[PDB]
Amino acid sequence: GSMNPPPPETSNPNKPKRQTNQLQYLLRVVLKTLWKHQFAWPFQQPVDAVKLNLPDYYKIIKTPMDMGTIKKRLENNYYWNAQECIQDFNTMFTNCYIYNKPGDDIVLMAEALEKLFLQKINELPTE
Ligand SMILES: CN1CC[C@H](C(=O)NC2CCCCC2)C[C@H](Cn2cc3c(=O)n(C)cc(-c4ccn(C)n4)c3n2)C1
Repeated sequence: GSMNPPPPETSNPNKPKRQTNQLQYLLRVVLKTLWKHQFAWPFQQPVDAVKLNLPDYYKIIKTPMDMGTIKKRLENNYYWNAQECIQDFNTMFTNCYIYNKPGDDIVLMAEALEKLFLQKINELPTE
């Protein structure tokens, strides 16, 4: 079985970064709400394809993303803008929908979290 890839970076000294009120909202409200949700745990860390015995995961998913990575990127001030962070959440959900089958429990958990995510993003503050 294949090894896991290196996880997505959560810091980079050469990548410019900043604080915006929208990024602060993403950490304090959006990530907090999803992180603490009962369906969060499959998404709280990179997929461990070795432990989960999913030898095809990283053959199929070439742009992995997870909320552990997002949480660290927010905490570490990795992002320049909110759109980068929203793209990471979209990538996470999309990967789940591509890899898994439409009836699977993981897909129903992703759908519930995505509905909550889209509600909280519609409330993003100006700036
Ligand atoms: C053949 N099967 C069918 C459906 C299975 C399914 O729906 N399992 C869920 C897992 C969550 C709890 C309820 C049951 C999933 C299999 C593989 N799989 C895909 C995954 C996925 O995309 N992510 C993001 C995370 C996990 C995962 C599972 C456990 N952790 C820590 N992370 C994961 N596992 C594939």
